[PDB]
Parts: sequence; structure tokens; C-alpha cells
Amino acid sequence: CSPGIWQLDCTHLEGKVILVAVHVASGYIEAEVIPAETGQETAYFLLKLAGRWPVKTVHTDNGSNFTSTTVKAACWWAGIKQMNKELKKIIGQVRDQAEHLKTAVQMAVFIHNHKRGYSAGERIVDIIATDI
Amino acid sequence: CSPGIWQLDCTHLEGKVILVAVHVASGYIEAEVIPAETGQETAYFLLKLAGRWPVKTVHTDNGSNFTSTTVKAACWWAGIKQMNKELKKIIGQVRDQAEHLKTAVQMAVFIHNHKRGYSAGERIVDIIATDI
Ligand SMILES: CC(C)(C)O[C@H](C(=O)O)c1c(-c2ccc3c(c2)CCCO3)nc(-c2cnn(Cc3ccccc3)c2)c2ccccc12
Ligand SMILES: CC(C)(C)O[C@H](C(=O)O)c1c(-c2ccc3c(c2)CCCO3)nc(-c2cnn(Cc3ccccc3)c2)c2ccccc12
Repeated sequence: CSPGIWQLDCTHLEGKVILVAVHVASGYIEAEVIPAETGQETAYFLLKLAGRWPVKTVHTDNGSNFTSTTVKAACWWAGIKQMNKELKKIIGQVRDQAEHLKTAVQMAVFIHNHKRGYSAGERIVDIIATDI
Repeated sequence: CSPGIWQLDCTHLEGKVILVAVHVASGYIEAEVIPAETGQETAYFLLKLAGRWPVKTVHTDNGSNFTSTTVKAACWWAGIKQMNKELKKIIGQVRDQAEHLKTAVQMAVFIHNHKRGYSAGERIVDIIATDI
């Protein structure tokens, strides 16, 4: 698709919430473990994401994710308008490597983003730079 | 300089620690508030950073930052070898906008990375994509 579209979702594992953002054009993933699946967590995460990539529009598979005032506030300020099983597959394979789940998650993001025919990491920067 | 070099440092504000990474070639900043200035926090942050950008070498202005086993482990796994006052200037100007310091920080990262003659945000993706 077009280069400012991201998709946000939460997935659950070991009683914790993993917030997963996928840049739709590239497959590039950013991800964080959060304590609770709250609107404030989504708001802050959206602020972090928009300061790093040019985020125009965000989609989700759970629309109610985006109905908190806090989320709306974040999108308003950052100018935002409205392949997780592979990620869960990589987590499972490296989970023994690490104590904390959050560490396994960032390992899995690293593998995913740098697996190649280019990697999701190389596609996002080419896509965004072409756009400029 | 060359396109895989990052600089890590901590700065302090309101009794909290702000961990600041600057991509030296571009001026592009990634940043997080952390509870304590510990090696484990630096390790995890380094894991997050390497899964998003191609990080070859990291520098710091406090070398002892990098002597924990945990940090060394992170750099080992991710294949890593060994303009904060402007950031603090932006934080100060937007601090009233937000409750939490961490929110002001990501606001300040957003402003910095997207201020333009291109922005630090546009320079990093052009630099990294040229490299590929
Ligand atoms: C990363 C944090 C600090 C958040 O937690 C991890 C964890 O959750 O496992 C953790 C790590 C760690 C650090 C980096 C790392 C991995 C594990 C997994 C793969 C990628 O990079 N390490 C230690 C520890 C303390 N001493 N050592 C001897 C050592 C290990 C490898 C190479 C060289 C030396 C490792 C942790 C100790 C307690 C809690 C979490 C740890
Ligand atoms: C972002 C988090 C959730 C971590 O904390 C912030 C904070 O630290 O200030 C916070 C925010 C918030 C959300 C996004 C945002 C800003 C502030 C600053 C500029 C950029 O984007 N908002 C609320 C709140 C609750 N109701 N509203 C009516 C509203 C405000 C603006 C536009 C539309 C509607 C805002 C917070 C409440 C409690 C604690 C932190 C909040």
C-alpha cells in the first residue's frame, strides 16, 4: 500500500500484552510489551512511533482500541488519521534465550526486521526515502 | 560520519533518567525515560535500537555506561562494536503541554526529528538507504 500507513494491534502472551505496529507497505515491525491494554499505553506508543516514522494513517483489527480520548488526543497532536503469528513464531523459538518476555520480543523484532530480496528493515527506508 | 554509528547517553530531569540515542550522521534522535540508570536498561534499549536501525558501533560520553555484562551481552548478540541540550531545550518549552515527563520527551523527539534543507528524520532514511 502507500508509505505512511501503519497497523496497530495487541497480542497476549504469558499474561502480558505485546503492542505490535506493522508498516503495511514494508512488513517492518516495531513492538513493545506493555503492562496493561489501556488507551494511555496506546497513546504514548503512538507518540513514540510518530516521532520516528512519518505516520499518516493507522489501522487496527480492533477498532475499539482507538476510541479513548487519550488516543484521539495523541493522533490529533501528531497529525494522524484513522505477520503477527510469524512474530509469535519467532518469540516462541527464542523464548528460552531470555529471562523476560520483553527481551524475547525485541530479539524477535530484530530477527524479523533483518531477515531477507531485501529485509523489512531495508524496504521501509527505501520506501520512505523514495517518497521524499 | 559513517551510517551505522550511534551515540548513547543519559541525562537527568525531574529525578528521572532520559536515555538519548543520536544517529551521528543525521542528528536523528530516539529516546526513552527509564526508571534507573542501570546496565539492564541500557541493554534492553540497545536491543530495541538494533532491531530498528542497522547499528554497527555505539559511542558514549560516559564509557563506564558500557561495562556491564548485560550491556556487553546485548552488543554481542546484536553484532554491535564500541544536541542533547537542544533536546532539553524542546522538552522545557513543551513540558506544560503534558502531565508526564515521558510524554514531553516524545513530543520533543517528534519536534526535533521533523524540524527542517531536510529534517533529521529525512536524512537518516536517505543516508541508510543510500548505504544499501
Ligand atoms: C536484556 C535484559 C537486561 C532486559 O534482560 C535480559 C533477559 O531478559 O534475559 C538479561 C540478560 C540479557 C542481555 C542481553 C541479551 C539477552 C539477555 C538475550 C539475547 C540478546 O541480548 N542478561 C542477563 C545477564 C547477567 N549476566 N549475564 C552473562 C552473559 C551472557 C551473555 C553474553 C555475555 C555474558 C547475562 C540478565 C540477568 C538477569 C535478568 C535479565 C538478564
Ligand atoms: C500520553 C500519556 C497517556 C502517557 O499521558 C499524557 C500526558 O502525560 O500528558 C496524557 C494525555 C495526553 C495524550 C496525548 C498527548 C498529550 C497528552 C500531549 C501532546 C501529545 O499527545 N491526555 C490525557 C487526557 C485525558 N483526557 N484528555 C482530553 C483531550 C486532550 C487533548 C485533545 C483531545 C482531548 C486528555 C491524560 C490524562 C491523565 C494522565 C495523562 C494524560
